[PDB]
Amino acid sequence: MGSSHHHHHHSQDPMENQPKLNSSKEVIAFLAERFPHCFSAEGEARPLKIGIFQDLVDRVAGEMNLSKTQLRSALRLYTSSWRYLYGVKPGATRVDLDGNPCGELDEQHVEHARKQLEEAKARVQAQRAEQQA
Repeated sequence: MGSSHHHHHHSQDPMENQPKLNSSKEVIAFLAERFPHCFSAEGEARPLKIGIFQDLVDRVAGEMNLSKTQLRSALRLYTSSWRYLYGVKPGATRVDLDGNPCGELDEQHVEHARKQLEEAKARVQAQRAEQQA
C-alpha cells in the first residue's frame, strides 16, 4: 500500500505519525516527524515560513494523510502560534524544509526577526507572563 515508496523521511520523533494528520494540527506533527528542523510537534512551533508549505508538499503531502491544503492549514494553525513568530517575518523561518531560511534570509537578519517577537512581546507585555515558557 502507499503511493510514495521509500517516502521521503521519518525521524525518531516521540510524537510519531500516530493520528492520521487530521488536516491541520497533527500534520504539524507529521511535518515535524518528517522535518525535525522545520517543525517541532514537540513544541508549540518554531519560526517557520509559510511558503515552505509548497516544499513541504514536495515531501509531505499525501504520503500519509495530506491533500496539501490540509497541510497548508497546518501551516496556518501552528503558524498563528506565537512561537512561530518568535522570528518569522523574514528568513526567520530558517527553513524551507531542508533548513534554509526559506532561503530568504541569513540569520543575522532574521535576527531582527528574532527580535520582532520582542516587538510583540513588548506589545503584549504588561503581565509577568508572556515569554515565560
